[PDB]
Amino acid sequence: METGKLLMELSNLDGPSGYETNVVSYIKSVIEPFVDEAKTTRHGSLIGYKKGKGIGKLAFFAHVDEIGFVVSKVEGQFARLEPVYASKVRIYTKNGIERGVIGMLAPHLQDSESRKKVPTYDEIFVDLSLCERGVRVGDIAVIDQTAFETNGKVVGKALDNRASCGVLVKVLEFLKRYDHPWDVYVVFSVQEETGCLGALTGAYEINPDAAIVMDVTFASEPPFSDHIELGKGPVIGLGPVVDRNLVQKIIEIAKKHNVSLQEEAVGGRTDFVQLVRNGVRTSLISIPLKYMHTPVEMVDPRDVEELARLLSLVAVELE
Repeated sequence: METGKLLMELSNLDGPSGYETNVVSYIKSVIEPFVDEAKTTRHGSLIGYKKGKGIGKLAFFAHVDEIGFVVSKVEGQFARLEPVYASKVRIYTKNGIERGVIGMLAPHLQDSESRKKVPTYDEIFVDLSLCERGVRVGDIAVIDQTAFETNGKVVGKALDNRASCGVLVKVLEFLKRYDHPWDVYVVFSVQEETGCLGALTGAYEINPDAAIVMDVTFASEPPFSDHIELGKGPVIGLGPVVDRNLVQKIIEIAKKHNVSLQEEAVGGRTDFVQLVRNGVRTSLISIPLKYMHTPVEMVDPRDVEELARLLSLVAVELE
């Protein structure tokens, strides 16, 4: 489908850490027509496999979860939430989804006694007198946000991981046009995996020859000057963990195919621990995102598509 629509659908799905099944079920269905096979790990990660001519194995990785909260305590009319920023939340209960606003009290004229029962400033809570029916200890909540498009951008929750999922879905779609030499493994990792290599090996016992890890970025950390912009392209990480020679080969492919790129000295929000230990040459590439960690993260769908175009070209021309 259109990249903007794919991103809105990925953003709207709920897959808080530990409960990413529905998001994986959606990705499994959209990538099906573009892979030779797709396997799930025991933790719930999904690996799409697209056979090439067998010259080597290239692995692309992306996280899939989003923030969530669990009801840890129900005292009086206030339910306390603990993480597994946020204002509107939707909570999965035995009766369906209940919607509420973190820290909002139901209309009440407080007095010195009622004031004592109101949760302390730091606690995350919802006022149960505002719900339709119960909420119980153990119920899970996620941010209640409907994605939207504004001026060519997509705004919605969880794009810090879902935009990368969108890039990998588009790479598989684009690879259908080529007789690419590399065998490609696309990995959508859930929270409970040990690392990027552990997710991949939960499905295929292989050692990739090259790996590209997806991430998102925007602000630079001191001492660098902020310069990333939405729409100016995917951001090449140039930190000490990346294989700079593999990175230069990717840059040369982008140059030949007119893929506009941006760069950052380090990058990365580690996922590279296993890869480095196993000698996998790795590259970090990020999608520019604004309003990081809020319900209204914003990405440019063109950066997403251009990254997927570049990654499909890497599978065709690398080495």
